[PDB]
Amino acid sequence: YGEYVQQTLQPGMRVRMLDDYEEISAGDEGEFRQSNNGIPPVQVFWQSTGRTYWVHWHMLEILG
Repeated sequence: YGEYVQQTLQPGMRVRMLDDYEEISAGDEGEFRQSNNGIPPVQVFWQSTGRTYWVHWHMLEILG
């Protein structure tokens, strides 16, 4: 699933957290700010923590 999102994640679209993260909730949402091609943690601005954090593609979902 991480492959699928890595391909279709547009610079400025709406993302979703499908698993509980270090400062982010499962069910929390964000925006794609920028990613790394070879490095899987994409930085996305999460509304619950109010900041851009490192999350993995397989736990990154899009419902936007």
